[PDB]
Amino acid sequence: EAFAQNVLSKADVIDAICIFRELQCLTPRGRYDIRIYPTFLHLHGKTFDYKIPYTTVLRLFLLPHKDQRQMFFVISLDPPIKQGQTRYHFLILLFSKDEDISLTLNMNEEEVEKRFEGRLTKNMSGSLYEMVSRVMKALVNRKITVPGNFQGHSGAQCITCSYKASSGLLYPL
DNA sequence: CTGTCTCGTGCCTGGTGTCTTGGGTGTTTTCCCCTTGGCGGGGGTCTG
Repeated sequence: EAFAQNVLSKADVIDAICIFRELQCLTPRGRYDIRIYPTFLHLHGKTFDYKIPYTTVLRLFLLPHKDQRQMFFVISLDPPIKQGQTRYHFLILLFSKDEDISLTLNMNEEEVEKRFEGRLTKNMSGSLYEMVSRVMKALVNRKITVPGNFQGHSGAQCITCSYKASSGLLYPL
């Protein structure tokens, strides 16, 4: 804080709409902060960084976990973000239902009303996954797909099955 | 009084996950190759 104050005392600072710090990502793997912009999102990592325009997004999927304790937030990309010799077709995020948050936008009330048409507010609070879903919806306009009318025998909304030498969850959307 | 189990941080390190690479192996992709696509004079032969 002292260094920041010393910097501000000499600089003339004039941005991101909202910044989520450290969100459990599964594809790619690791903790990544997410900065929101009017036309894209900056996925900042401890080493690698990516920038996904909203024009590249195709679908947003919000799925529950088999144990009913976690939430999967999937973003379908196009073109896929590239990293050396690998291309990711989906951005997967993992959240916990008991992981709340309180966010405040970097905009004013009237500007938010004009931009998001009242879909968002200057200050919000609620579950982390709910907040991310609401923000991404208000940004992309695409509706977030949710599980259908399927309910497995174990009461879960998916089936545990293998695929390409790897276990995982299959959701009938 | 009292101290042992528990919650809640710091700290760090070592253990998880996955790019990246190499080998095995089936499959397309071109080029090459093989199969294919007017007039007359006679003669004899058959039928009645």
